[PDB]
Amino acid sequence: HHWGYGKHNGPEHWHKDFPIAKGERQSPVDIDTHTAKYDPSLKPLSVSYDQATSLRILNNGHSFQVTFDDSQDKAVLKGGPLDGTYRLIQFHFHWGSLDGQGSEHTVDKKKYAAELHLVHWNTKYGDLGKAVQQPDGLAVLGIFLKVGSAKPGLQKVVDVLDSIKTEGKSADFTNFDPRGLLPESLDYWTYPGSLTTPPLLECVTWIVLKEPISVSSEQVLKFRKLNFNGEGEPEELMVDNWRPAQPLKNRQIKASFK
Ligand SMILES: CC(=O)/N=c1\sc(S(N)(=O)=O)nn1C
Ligand SMILES: [Zn+2]
Ligand SMILES: [Zn+2]
Repeated sequence: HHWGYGKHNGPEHWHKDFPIAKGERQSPVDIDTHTAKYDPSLKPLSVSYDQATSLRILNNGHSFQVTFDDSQDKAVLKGGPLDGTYRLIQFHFHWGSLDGQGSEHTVDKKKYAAELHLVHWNTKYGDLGKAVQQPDGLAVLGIFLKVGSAKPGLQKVVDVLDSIKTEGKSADFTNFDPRGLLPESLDYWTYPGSLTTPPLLECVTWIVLKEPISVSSEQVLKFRKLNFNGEGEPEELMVDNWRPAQPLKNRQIKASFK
């Protein structure tokens, strides 16, 4: 990709090829707890990942991503702020050059060590391609990572990262259960926003979980061994692959909990 996260191709440059970068509904945002008010009309989130079928894990040059078979309603997200049903297509992470930063969303300006994004598309639009053209096309479930005890459900992921060090490497990754990446509580904040990488389309209902998952320092250090560059190219270490908080502008963030 021509775009990246460095001085010369990072988030400050993106608007030149993707003008919507300066749009009215851009993500991520800061979640200000004084103003993210409880809404009693919000429903409990429904996560049904039991039949999730993972396929591949890859380094795409901006993150590492695990893909899923989205051909039927195997793993779906519904309820919450969502009308209808959204199929899981992939998850990936954003992380920092140190434990003190790396998340895209912030909470009262505080940055977590990383952020997991589980990406889902609205089945009423037929496929991902048409879905991304609709303001309610995607639902992304965002989960913060803090450094603490190890997350057993992340171990299968951490264990193959050394085999996909550079951009374009990938590996077989079947039978991975994404339920193992979820915290205890499904309490959430929600707001209308965008994809946080190009093309930055404003097609996302964001659902950000209040409770972070804990991963061990040992686990998150493996994230930081990845490279933005392809094999044979000059080394550019994949850290700080997060877009900074964008202005909330005229939007409202709602909380599912008090
Ligand atoms: C196909 C697809 O899921 N693209 C995505 S997911 C995403 S993110 N970082 O979850 O908001 N950004 N983009 C461009
Ligand atoms: Zn890409
Ligand atoms: Zn993301």
